[PDB]
Amino acid sequence: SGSPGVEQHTQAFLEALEQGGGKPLEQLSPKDARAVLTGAQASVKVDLSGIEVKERTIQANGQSIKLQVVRPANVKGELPVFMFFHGGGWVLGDFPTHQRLIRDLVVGSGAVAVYVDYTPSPESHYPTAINQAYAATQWVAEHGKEIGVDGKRLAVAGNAVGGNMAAVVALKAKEAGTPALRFQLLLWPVTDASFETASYKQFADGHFLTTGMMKWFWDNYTTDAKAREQIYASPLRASSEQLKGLPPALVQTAEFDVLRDEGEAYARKLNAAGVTVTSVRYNGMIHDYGLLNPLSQVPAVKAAMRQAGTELKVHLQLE
Amino acid sequence: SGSPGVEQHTQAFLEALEQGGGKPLEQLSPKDARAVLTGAQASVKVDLSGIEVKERTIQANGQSIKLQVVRPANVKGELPVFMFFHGGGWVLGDFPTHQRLIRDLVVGSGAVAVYVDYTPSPESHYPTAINQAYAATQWVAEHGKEIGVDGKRLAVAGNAVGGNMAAVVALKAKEAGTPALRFQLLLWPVTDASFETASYKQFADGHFLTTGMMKWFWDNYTTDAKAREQIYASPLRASSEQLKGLPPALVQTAEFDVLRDEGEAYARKLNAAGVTVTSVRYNGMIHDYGLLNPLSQVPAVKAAMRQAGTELKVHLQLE
Ligand SMILES: CC(=O)O[C@H](C(=O)O)c1ccccc1Cl
Ligand SMILES: CC(=O)O[C@H](C(=O)O)c1ccccc1Cl
Repeated sequence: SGSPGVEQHTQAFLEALEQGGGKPLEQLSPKDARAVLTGAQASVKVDLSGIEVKERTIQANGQSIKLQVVRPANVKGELPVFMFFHGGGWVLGDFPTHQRLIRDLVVGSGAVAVYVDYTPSPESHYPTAINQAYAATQWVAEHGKEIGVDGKRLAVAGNAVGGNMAAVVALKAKEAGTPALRFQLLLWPVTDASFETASYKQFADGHFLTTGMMKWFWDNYTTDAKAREQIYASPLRASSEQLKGLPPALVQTAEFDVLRDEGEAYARKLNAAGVTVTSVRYNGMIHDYGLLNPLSQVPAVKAAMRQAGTELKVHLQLE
Repeated sequence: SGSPGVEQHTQAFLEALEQGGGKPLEQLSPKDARAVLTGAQASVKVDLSGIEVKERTIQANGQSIKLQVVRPANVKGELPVFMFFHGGGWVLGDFPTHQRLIRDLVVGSGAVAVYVDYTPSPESHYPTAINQAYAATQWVAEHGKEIGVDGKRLAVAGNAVGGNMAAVVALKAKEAGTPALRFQLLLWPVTDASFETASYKQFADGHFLTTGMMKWFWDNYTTDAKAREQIYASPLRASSEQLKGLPPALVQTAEFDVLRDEGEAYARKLNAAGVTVTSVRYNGMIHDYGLLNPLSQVPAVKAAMRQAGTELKVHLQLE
């Protein structure tokens, strides 16, 4: 349960987890694992005011894809938009678990969020989810008026594997020459299918997200080692040339996160490629500080969320 | 803005509405009218904790029908269930606007809610919505295991026209001989397409729900006068014999509601037919006190909601 330097409320949260333990998450069935995140997010009162949510199914990727469009309440007009990709190791997560996080970004930015309901793992494996995610991003750019947004002012955002997804959709958009993205918001992202960074070693345990979880997560995503080496799986492996021309990025990392180092390394690589990057480490924080509803009123977390919303606003303004 | 006897917070709410007025709701387009309720429900922080929500589409009424299944968080097993039908004059309403109300009943009862996404008016007219509502009720009884409920322990619930819907689904279930319903929860229900009760005269104006709204609501539902005279439209017109054998009812009405009298009259008719009825008038309250999120922390409203949840629990227990 925690290290020295962990923010006090976070550290109380970690101690409570260890008290009355439970099996490691990765010993559970996907169904049961999913129930854990659902339960935890439901366990606490949180503010969801100021938004309006409507479902929309689209036809893209030769497929039906469900969207949750989340819009600032009582605002008329074609608003700018950001795609939102949820985290959860590809096994876990959905819209309701992530709804508070999304609410915060939407109300903070004044922009519309389009949550993409991508297929989980291991129901599907790489690269189904990211193809869905890219397809939906293309759809919003081209048909955004159908959901009251300006598809020409378009960002991608997400936490954890969702941050992986956002980084990869921006790579697929570069690669494909479309659509134009204003911004990429990478919240404590997964960027590499390797497990040997200093932060992976330091925080393997006792900080909610564990090394054991991460490896189980990737295994459910794909066991194909050649898949894992592709930049659309591990974007940290991309070269300068491949990174060149990517949209401006805000990268937030957590001090006590196994993903910390690979997140800050990717920010470094983007920078070396001439991409505009702001890389900020939130000290005292664990993985998913901005996601976990019990931590949603922690002052540091509120400050991170005000930043993430503001920086979205900044990049989504009229030309 | 209000009468003497209106509860203080409610009366403050009414004064704020009149200040910086706006057109009557019934001068708006359905789309715009819908936006008003959506905006108002989003305008305030409310507690949505303790539930888990999942969407499920079914095939019934020769149709695809969307359900939102709302379940007490972290409870394993086949739970009892109540259908939930939202209000909004058939023109307005949906799941998110009603989600807090539903959350309260779910967490209070320990039972699962099945919200039925029936087709609005005037997109559709009577009796499309109630046929959907009945169909979905039959579906849950027969296939409830598919969504983790015991369909044999099944109630209907709703507010306003949703209360109309619940009363009518119980009549359609009687009529059809199926399914078995444990209970009917009628929250300030619409029961008659007439507009001459004392409460309609007394509170025509200045208490949020107006006579002008109610008549516009019914017109959008159906202008067919012979439809309006059917017991599946105006269940107050039903006879003792038709009412005989209906499930136990809790009816809550609001003192300052145009629907008050027809709601308490229907309770009376049920009683005269030998049906078990509890009829309770919440004094100081306007129409939809239990729905409107700005009123959700008013002590009287909390007491009404604790009652509605408890009485659901009472009727949904194992034999
Ligand atoms: C043009 C705008 O997007 O404003 C941003 C900002 O103010 O940080 C920005 C983004 C990329 C490069 C420079 C700057 Cl200044
Ligand atoms: C059997 C049960 O549903 O308990 C109810 C209650 O306690 O009010 C009830 C319902 C109908 C008739 C009598 C009673 Cl007692």
